[PDB]
Amino acid sequence: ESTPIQQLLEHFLRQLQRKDPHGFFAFPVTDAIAPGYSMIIKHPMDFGTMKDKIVANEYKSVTEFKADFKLMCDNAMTYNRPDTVYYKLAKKILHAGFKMMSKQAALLGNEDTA
Ligand SMILES: COc1cc(-c2cn(C)c(=O)c3cc(C(=N)NC4CCS(=O)(=O)CC4)sc23)ccc1OCC(=O)NCCCCCCOc1cccc2c1C(=O)N([C@H]1CCC(=O)NC1=O)C2=O
Repeated sequence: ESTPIQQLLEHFLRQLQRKDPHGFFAFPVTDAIAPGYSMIIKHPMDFGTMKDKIVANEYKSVTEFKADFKLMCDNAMTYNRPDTVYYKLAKKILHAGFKMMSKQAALLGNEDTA
């Protein structure tokens, strides 16, 4: 009883979460472990929240899903300093994670891999 967009975003979410083996983006960030986050980050986002929107069919497109992934990465680079594991990890997986999802859609339009 699954949905085509569900199965595709479960695949994408799996691929990206492998680039965070310690789960720094697995759960919503709380002020207990990040003082002031509630006040500096107006729209928080995490891998766990994206999974719930997948399960609840709240994504109508791949673009909506990519916006939540970028916002989660952008939040981590706003609230944290550049010399932090959170900034470095969020910078690497944001980029590596966009190309990864772009090269999989791109091979369907290329004459050699279609
Ligand atoms: C690392 O802290 C966290 C960080 C973040 C986070 C995020 N982002 C994005 C951020 O952007 C961000 C920014 C942050 C911040 N404050 N930065 C400052 C830095 C300096 S500045 O830049 O100047 C100012 C700003 S924090 C943060 C968020 C949350 C975090 O979490 C907190 C925490 O500690 N939970 C506790 C949960 C348990 C932890 C250990 C997990 O353990 C488990 C869990 C489940 C199951 C098992 C285990 C386990 O051990 N086992 C063993 C048992 C034995 C066995 O038989 N087998 C096993 O496997 C299990 O079964």
